[PDB]
Amino acid sequence: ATQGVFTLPANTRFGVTAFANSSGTQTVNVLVNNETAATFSGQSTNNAVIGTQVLNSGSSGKVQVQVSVNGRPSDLVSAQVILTNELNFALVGSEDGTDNDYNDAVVVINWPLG
Ligand SMILES: [Ca+2]
Ligand SMILES: [Ca+2]
Repeated sequence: ATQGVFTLPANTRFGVTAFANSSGTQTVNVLVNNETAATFSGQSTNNAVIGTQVLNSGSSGKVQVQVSVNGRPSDLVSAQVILTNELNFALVGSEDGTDNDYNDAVVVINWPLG
């Protein structure tokens, strides 16, 4: 199934934050309505934040996270979670190799803000 694609209420601000846990250098792209809106890169074996930014959902609400390592697309897993019917997390893990820890780049989207 498709992973890394989330529908947010339209014209709503949201945060996105990426962490790295791999020997390979991670690159994360964020597409809002199929247009590249943020990109992070870095390397960490220690969960370092390689990027963070507030974005807007736009008219579509379609947010999609992508991850690649030196050009090779990582395999994604994702889910959305809602707490107390109000607080939203969209979560993404990714695997760039063979050990299937799926934490190579870890991305977290959250909303509402403010
Ligand atoms: Ca891995
Ligand atoms: Ca890892």
